[PDB]
Amino acid sequence: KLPPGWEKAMSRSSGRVYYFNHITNASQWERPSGEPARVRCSHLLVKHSQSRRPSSWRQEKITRTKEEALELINGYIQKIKSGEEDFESLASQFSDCSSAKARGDLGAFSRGQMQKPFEDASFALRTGEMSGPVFTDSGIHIILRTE
Ligand SMILES: Oc1ccnc(C(F)(F)F)n1
Ligand SMILES: Oc1ccnc(C(F)(F)F)n1
Repeated sequence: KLPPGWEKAMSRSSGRVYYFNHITNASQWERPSGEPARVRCSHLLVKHSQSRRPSSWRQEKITRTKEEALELINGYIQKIKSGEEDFESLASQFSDCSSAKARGDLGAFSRGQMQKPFEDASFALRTGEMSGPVFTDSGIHIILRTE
């Protein structure tokens, strides 16, 4: 019926059907369209107090809760989707990864190198598509597949 990992859902506030991907945590209104050795992705990372290394170039001691980190991620997703902000802009300013200085770009990679929830989301995204919140031991990610 639908590309890898998609299911039909119903909006609780509008009653209109939408589509949800349980691998990328993406959601959209329109019916989804539809694997390579490698993909290229950028990401925006928000760390929290239970991240493996609760430290980043932005903060020596990262104290925010996981719930607070998810709220920030959700807010960034809203502004990217509204066009109020660009993914690259928010990654450069607010990502708790070193890759912030490269607008979030991680380069190209194969399966085997990344943490599994990050890797599955990266490979299930289509070129150009953005993930919803993706959870790993590092933190919560927004992932943008660029190639
Ligand atoms: O692969 C590498 C090596 C060093 N730095 C980066 C990044 F993310 F900052 F651009 N990527
Ligand atoms: O192994 C590691 C270390 C840091 N970040 C990641 C990932 F995939 F979540 F981006 N994996």
